Amino acid sequence: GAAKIIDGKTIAQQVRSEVAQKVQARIAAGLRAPGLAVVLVGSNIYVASKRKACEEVGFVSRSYDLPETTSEAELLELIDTLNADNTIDGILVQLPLPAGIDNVKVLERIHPDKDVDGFHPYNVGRLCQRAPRLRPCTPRGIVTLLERYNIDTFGLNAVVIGASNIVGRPMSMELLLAGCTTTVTHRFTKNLRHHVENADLLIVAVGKPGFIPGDWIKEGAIVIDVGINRLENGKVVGDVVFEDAAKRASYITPVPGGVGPMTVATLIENTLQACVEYHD
Amino acid sequence: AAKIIDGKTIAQQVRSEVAQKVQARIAAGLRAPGLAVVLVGSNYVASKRKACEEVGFVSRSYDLPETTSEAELLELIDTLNADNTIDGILVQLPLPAGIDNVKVLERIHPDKDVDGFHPYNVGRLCQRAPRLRPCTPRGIVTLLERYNIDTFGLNAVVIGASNIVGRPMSMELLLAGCTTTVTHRFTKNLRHHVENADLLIVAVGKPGFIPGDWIKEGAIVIDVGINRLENGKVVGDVVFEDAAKRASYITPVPGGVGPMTVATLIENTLQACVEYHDPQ
Ligand SMILES: CO[C@H](CC(=O)O)[C@@H](C)C(=O)[C@H](C)/C=C(\C)[C@H]1OC(=O)[C@H](O)[C@H](O)/C=C/[C@H](C)CCC[C@@H]1C
Ligand SMILES: CO[C@H](CC(=O)O)[C@@H](C)C(=O)[C@H](C)/C=C(\C)[C@H]1OC(=O)[C@H](O)[C@H](O)/C=C/[C@H](C)CCC[C@@H]1C
Repeated sequence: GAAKIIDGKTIAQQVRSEVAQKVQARIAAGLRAPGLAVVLVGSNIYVASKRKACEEVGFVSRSYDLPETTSEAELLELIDTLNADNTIDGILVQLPLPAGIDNVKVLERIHPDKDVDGFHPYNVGRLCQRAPRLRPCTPRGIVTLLERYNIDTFGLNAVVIGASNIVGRPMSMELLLAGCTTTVTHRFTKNLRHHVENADLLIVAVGKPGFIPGDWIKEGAIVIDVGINRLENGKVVGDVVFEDAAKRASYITPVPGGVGPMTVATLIENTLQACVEYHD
Repeated sequence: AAKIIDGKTIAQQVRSEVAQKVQARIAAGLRAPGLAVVLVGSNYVASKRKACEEVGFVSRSYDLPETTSEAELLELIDTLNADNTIDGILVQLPLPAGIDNVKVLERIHPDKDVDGFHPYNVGRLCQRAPRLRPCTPRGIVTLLERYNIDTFGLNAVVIGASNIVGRPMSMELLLAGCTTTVTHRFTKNLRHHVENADLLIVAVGKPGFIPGDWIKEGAIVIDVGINRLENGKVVGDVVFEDAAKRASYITPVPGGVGPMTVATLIENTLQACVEYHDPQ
């Protein structure tokens, strides 16, 4: 078999172009460009690479560089200022933060209307309750892929491998919203293979190179590989053995060039959504 | 033959434990927990209030005319949010047609949302960091705990994906280490899922929806249905006699999950008081 590619790099480019078109239309109408604020505390690519994508679509981005000595109170005051700044549509806080600072308290201080990452508990809870606002970036990008390839999700037996807050858990609530039967597996799952073998739609998010063998994949399955595993040679591979899974799957995301670009594109979509729906 | 999960008895023990904790607060000179219930118009309230009096809580009922505007209602929630003697706020639905349900319910501070359905609280549970939790799913977890049922590694299947039960139930189960499948109206071949379920939670509101002979031998069956029949009886979503020939444990109806829903509301109100409002 020869599974079709889910070309996330191309889809992400189409999404960014659509956003750029809407931004250019706002400017022509006399409206401001969407604005993104990134908060960096102390010091420790992805942020750089993201700003390039924001430049492409016509966003304005601003980056705060705070010293390591910054207190939790100062940081919370900054989020208050950005929350109140009408030119800011999205706030991103890069982790890790200095020790002694409560990560949760800082991230939850972001107003959910500017949480373009989609991981404020209010936004997660809204998605769970079938009334989404700003959505978790990576699971929403995956649903966008299925839509752009015209994959009917209703009644698909979907299996999510990994139950992380960043992917697995919100992924199951997106998939339920899309009408899939959803199974979430994790380290306590016994007979992982049995679940995988019955999956019409497999979302793999364990962060282990080549963890899922092609042998396990249902014939005709749709395979979404969220893994981005840095090998020592500097290159990146997914959680799925591409060459073996492509013998059985109907569609498969490569790595690189699959979910990664869609995570960035969804962050960009969320920022335009925050701008157009919540602040203008 | 299946053993009974006697939720009526468990609920009474949970209530007795709350009541004795309140006794100890009084002996130490601390205030009793307080619950406010807001009703707008006319249309289970008496039974929940009943249960609050049994455990020595303060209770407060606001009975407002159908002429109440949205602005007045929001002002009341603000007042209750700021009242240090109130640990829980319940707003009864439905509200008059002219009033925005969502804005009113989301105005409740999450640490007084003892029903557990503010999106912030649902989102916190989704993120493995629960605060006040939805009452029916949390009551079901308590049932499994009190019967010493080890949940880690169990293949759990939820029948129904309602906001009030099925969806939050999957996040409670994931937190309890279950491999969790959520099925719903678009699920293909329910029998295949039910036959593999070590733990089956049925919450569709349809008497007899799951035939008893689908139940896996030795499964734990949790019946959340409360269906009033033509002959005056109250029945669950599972035919008890048929399921009881195969299950190791089964909740009856009535007397199973229903009492635990009320007891968990009580437990949540004590929790809000002890942990979030008047800690020691
Ligand atoms: C374009 O995708 C590249 C691959 C590929 O091409 O397939 C890809 C390599 C890339 O450079 C981009 C910019 C980056 C991302 C997708 C990273 O996610 C984040 O940055 C998220 O916004 C978030 O900030 C971070 C989450 C994790 C805790 C750690 C980072 C996860 C992930 C790699
Ligand atoms: C003691 O349980 C009785 C059964 C039995 O004994 O087995 C049981 C009959 C009983 O009287 C109690 C007071 C009531 C509940 C459990 C009701 O749920 C709610 O009120 C929850 O607070 C919440 O408000 C739910 C609302 C639903 C949309 C409709 C109500 C569903 C449900 C019956």
